[PDB]
Amino acid sequence: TAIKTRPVHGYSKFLSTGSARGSRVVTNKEMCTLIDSTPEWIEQRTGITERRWATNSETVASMGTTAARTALERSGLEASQIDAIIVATVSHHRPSPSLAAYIARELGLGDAAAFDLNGAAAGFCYSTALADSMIRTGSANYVLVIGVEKLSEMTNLDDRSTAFLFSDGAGAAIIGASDEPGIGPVVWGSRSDQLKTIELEDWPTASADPNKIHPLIRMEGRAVFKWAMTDVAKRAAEAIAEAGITPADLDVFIPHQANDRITDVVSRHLKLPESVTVCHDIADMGNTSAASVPIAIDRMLQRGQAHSGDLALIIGFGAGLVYAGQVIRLP
Amino acid sequence: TAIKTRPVHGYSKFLSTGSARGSRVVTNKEMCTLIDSTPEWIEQRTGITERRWATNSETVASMGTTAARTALERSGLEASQIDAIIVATVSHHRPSPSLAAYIARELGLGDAAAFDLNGAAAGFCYSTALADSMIRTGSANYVLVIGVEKLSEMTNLDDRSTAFLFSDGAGAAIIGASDEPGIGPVVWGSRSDQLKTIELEDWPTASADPNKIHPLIRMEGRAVFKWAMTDVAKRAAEAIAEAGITPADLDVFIPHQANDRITDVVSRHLKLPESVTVCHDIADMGNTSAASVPIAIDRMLQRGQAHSGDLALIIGFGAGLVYAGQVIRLP
Ligand SMILES: [K+]
Ligand SMILES: [K+]
Ligand SMILES: [K+]
Ligand SMILES: [K+]
Ligand SMILES: [K+]
Ligand SMILES: [K+]
Repeated sequence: TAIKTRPVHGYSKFLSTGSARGSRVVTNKEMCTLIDSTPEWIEQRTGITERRWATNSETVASMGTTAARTALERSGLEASQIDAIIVATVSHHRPSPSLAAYIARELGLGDAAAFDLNGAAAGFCYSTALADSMIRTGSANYVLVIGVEKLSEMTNLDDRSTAFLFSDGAGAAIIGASDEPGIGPVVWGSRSDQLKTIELEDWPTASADPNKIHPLIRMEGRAVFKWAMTDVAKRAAEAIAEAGITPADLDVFIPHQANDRITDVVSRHLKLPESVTVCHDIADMGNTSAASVPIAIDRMLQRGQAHSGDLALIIGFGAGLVYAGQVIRLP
Repeated sequence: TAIKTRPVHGYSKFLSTGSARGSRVVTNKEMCTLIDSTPEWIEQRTGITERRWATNSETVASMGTTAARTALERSGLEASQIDAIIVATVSHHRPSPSLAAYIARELGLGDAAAFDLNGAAAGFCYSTALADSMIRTGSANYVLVIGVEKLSEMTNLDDRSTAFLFSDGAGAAIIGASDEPGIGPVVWGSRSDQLKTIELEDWPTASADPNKIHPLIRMEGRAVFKWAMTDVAKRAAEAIAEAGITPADLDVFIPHQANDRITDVVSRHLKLPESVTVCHDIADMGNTSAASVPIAIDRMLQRGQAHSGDLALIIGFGAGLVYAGQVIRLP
C-alpha cells in the first residue's frame, strides 16, 4: 500500500516585518553604575553605546505579540489566515505550553501549527528555513516567525565581561508562498564539541539558590570571536554561494549583532564591496540573541538602510555551538 | 537579481527506532501511598497500572542519548552521517544551549543542524513532519528525532487528579531520504483559545518558592477528554485521508498514550477494523508526553505487536492545545 504526499511546489517569501524592543533605554553611563566598567571600554570592545531592556510589564509574550501584530497589520492578511507560528527563544521560562501557543491565543489565531524552537542566537534563521520548507511542502501557507528574548533577567551584573552585552525585544516576520525564490537555502549546523563556550545555568540550580531567581549567562567571549571569525565566516560565504549569487550581489548583510568586531571581520572575509550595507545596529541595541536579526531587518527597513526587494544575507550563531544563515529578499 | 534553491528529490522514511525509559517502576500500589486514591480507580479512569520514573542519575540528556544510540546502531549509519538532530521536550530545564546540543556532543555528531522543539505531547509528530520536510527540500539527509521527558519532577503529588498520570523516558528515530514515501502529510494545528486546559507553572514562580524546586503540572483532564474525543479524532481521520488511504489500510494505530478511553473513542470514531492493532501501552507506560509515540513504536516493534513495513497512524496532542499526526511506514 502506497502513501501519498503533498507535492513540493513553489517557494516562499517574507511578506512583512515588525519589532517591539524593550522600552527602557540603558546607556553605558547608567550601565557603569550597575557594573564595574567604563562607557568607553564598552564602546571600544563592542560598539555598544546603549541597549534596550524590557520593563516588568514587557514579557516575552507581550513583546512577541506586539511585534507580530505589527507584522500582521503590514501584511494585509487576516489573523485567521495564519496557519503556523514559530517562536525562537531561550527566554520562555515556562515548560509548557509553548510561547507560540500563548502568542497564538493573544492574536486569536485559529487552527495554526504552533511550536517553540531553541536554536540559541541562531533561532530566527533556523525558524525561517523551517517556515520555507513547511510552505513549500504544503503543510502551511502563512507562517508567523518570531524571535524574542528577555536576556536582562539572565544577565550577570557581577560579570563585567558580559553584563554590558545583552538586551530584550522581539522581532517578527510573516512568510508566505511565492512564485519565485524569496528565501535561499539554509546553511546550518553545530559544533557541539565546543558546547562549553556558552552555557547558561540550569533552572534547578537557580531555583535552589535563595539569593537569585533566574539562571545566569556565561560566555567565553574570546572563544566566541575566534569561532565567529574562523568558521562562521565560512558558513556565511557558503550561504551566499548556495543562493546562487556573489557577495557583490547582496544589498545588505545582517548578522546576529554579537560584537562590532565580529561583524567587521566577517564582512572582510566575505570581501563585501562598498555597495553592501552592513548592519551595525548593536550600537543602540546590544545583543538580543534570537531576536537580533528580525529586529535589525525591521529597523533597517524602517530607517531606509534597506529597501523592499533587496537581497540580504541573514545569519545567526550562538550557544551549542549552533549556526544558521540564508539569503532572503526583503519585503 | 534572482536567488536559487536546492534541487528537490524524493521523500523520506523511518530507518530505525530506539527507546530508554526511566528505571524506577512505580506501581499503582506505590502511587496510592503517595496520593489519596486506589489502584482500581486509577486503572478504571486511565488504563494505567504502572509507570516508569527516572532515577536521579537518569537525566533527559542521558535517556535521550541512550535511545539515540540504540536507533543509531540499528540504522547502520555512522554518527558522522547524521546532519540534523531534533529534540522534542518540555523537560530541558536549562535555557541554553539546547538539549539537542548536549546529546549531539554525547554522540559525537559533527556538523549537524541542532534544535529543541516545544510541541508539548505533540512534539514528536511535529518533529517528524519537519524532518520529512527538511529532507525533501535538501537541508538535511539523515535526521535524528528524539522525544524525551522527565515529567515526574513536575508532577504534583498533592494533586490526586493528575499525580498518577506522568512518566519519564526517551524515544528516538532516525529518518532518511527515500525514493518512495515513508511519511505521509502532516495534519497539525492548535486550539490556543483552550490554552488554560493544561498549564505548567512558570520557572520564576518555582524558583522564588522556598519549598519547591520544579514547576508543577496542572491539567483539566475532562476538558482534555472532550477535546480529544471530538476534535483530535477528526484530525486523526484527516491524516489518514491525506495519506490517500482508508482506516482499513492501516496496520497499526499509535496515538500519544494519554488515556485508554481517549485511545478507544478515537479508534471507534475512525471505525478501525479488527485487523488494525491499537497501542494501549499506557497500561505500563503512563503519560510520557513527547516521548510517548516513539517509545510505543519501539516497544511494539520489539514485542512483535507491530512489524517492519506496517502502515501506522501516529498522532500527538497536548498542551496549547496543539496536535500533529501523520501516517508512517514502520522501519
Ligand atoms: K520553555
Ligand atoms: K531561587
Ligand atoms: K567571560
Ligand atoms: K529549555
Ligand atoms: K525554589
Ligand atoms: K485537575
